[PDB]
Amino acid sequence: SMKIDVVTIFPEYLQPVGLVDVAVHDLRRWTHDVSVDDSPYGGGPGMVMKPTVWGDALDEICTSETLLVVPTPAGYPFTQETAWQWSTEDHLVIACGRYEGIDQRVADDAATRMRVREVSIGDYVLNGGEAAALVIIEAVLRLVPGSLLEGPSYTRPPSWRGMDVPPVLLSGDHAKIAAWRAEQSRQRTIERRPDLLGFDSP
Amino acid sequence: SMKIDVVTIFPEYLQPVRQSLPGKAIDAGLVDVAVHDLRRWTHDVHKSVDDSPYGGGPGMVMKPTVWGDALDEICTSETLLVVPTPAGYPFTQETAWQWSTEDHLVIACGRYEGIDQRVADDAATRMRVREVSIGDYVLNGGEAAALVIIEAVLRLVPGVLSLLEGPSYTRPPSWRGMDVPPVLLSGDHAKIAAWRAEQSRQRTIERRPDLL
Ligand SMILES: CC(C)N1CCN(Cc2ccc(Cn3ccc4ccc(-c5n[nH]c(N)c5C#N)cc43)cc2)CC1
Ligand SMILES: CC(C)N1CCN(Cc2ccc(Cn3ccc4ccc(-c5n[nH]c(N)c5C#N)cc43)cc2)CC1
Repeated sequence: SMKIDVVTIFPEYLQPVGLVDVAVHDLRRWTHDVSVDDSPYGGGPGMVMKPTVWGDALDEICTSETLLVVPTPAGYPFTQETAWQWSTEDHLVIACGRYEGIDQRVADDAATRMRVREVSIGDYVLNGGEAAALVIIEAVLRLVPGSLLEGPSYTRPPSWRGMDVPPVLLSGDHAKIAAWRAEQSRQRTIERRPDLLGFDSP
Repeated sequence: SMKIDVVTIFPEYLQPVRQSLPGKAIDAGLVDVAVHDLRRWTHDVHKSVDDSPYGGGPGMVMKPTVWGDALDEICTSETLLVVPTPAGYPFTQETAWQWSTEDHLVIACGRYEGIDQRVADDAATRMRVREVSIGDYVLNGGEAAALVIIEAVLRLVPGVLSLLEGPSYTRPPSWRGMDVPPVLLSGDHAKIAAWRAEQSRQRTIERRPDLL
């Protein structure tokens, strides 16, 4: 059983969402002035989300048992191992940042009370944490109770536009099929992800 | 000026993209994102998009005939066809930069075990095709990957949307017993830059030693 709370200033973005429930919260619900961001101390372009409103939101939503997940391009990598680890958690809270990110003290303060994980879903830049939250939720939820790249897959018809399904796949020879699929997998891995086999990246 | 077509059996999943597009960019004709239900191209009354895998095994494979028709209609020779797949080449910021100058992206979202390989192979004989993965985790299908790709690419298109960055701070200067690092308030901007560089170095070593 898992509860996931997502906190964001763009709740509309999270709409692509019995053993698990997901709730989306508008961060602005915790403001009292009639501004969630300001210029960074030390200078630089763009804006930083103030810790104040985040603190109030997380105070209400989180407990000491919560795993606080904070997407950030500067995070530890989020991988399938991470997804397995998080799949048995009772409560994930995903704090989605915007602008140039969230004041570091939010994560620091939270860590005095609960476990906090700053993670990145990949080596590219997004405009905010929301798309990352969707990826994280999908990867985690498909593992909730109740190495090499996959090779190519085929289905009917056996000939299409003059392109044949590899004849071994029609042979019914399980061992030959297993061996061919292993070869395709190791072949694809060397070409596309040599790092997975401990080789230099292109 | 970019057109993105997305093909998926879950068009409602692509709602956030439409949500994040500024009216100014659309009205300026800088971007157009269209989402297409793959079932529009099915052949049968049951609107079938999947079938059992040759060679056996669990799961299902998306049908080449349906996908072939969809891509035939939507793609041209100038299209960059993007196919998310857990077996893809890595999608990185370099990829996003390259794709940000394209006239036409088509993103083919798979489900189940993926798409019959002949779809991409056939397409590759008359347009540029890119099978890519957005990270080392497993999703249910290509839609969440498409959301990530679209955002990373479009934010590099003017006015449409190394080391790790260290921590950032803003007001108030003191909060829950934690002061902003005094160096940031020092007015010594060479020192501030050096402090930020060291923070970046330390964070990269701790979180991403692979980048070093
Ligand atoms: C890699 C560094 C060297 N460069 C790049 C980052 N630059 C700063 C910068 C630029 C934009 C944003 C937008 N933003 C706001 C909140 C937020 C949360 C997650 C993500 C996010 N992006 N990519 C991922 N894999 C993410 C995850 N998970 C992005 C977010 C935040 C921060 C600085 C330079
Ligand atoms: C990774 C393999 C070694 N093992 C794992 C589990 N099985 C493979 C398997 C499992 C689920 C799916 C679901 N699926 C259908 C279409 C599709 C497109 C993209 C993605 C996707 N997942 N992760 C990414 N970074 C992606 C991207 N981009 C996933 C997709 C497709 C394939 C078998 C083996």
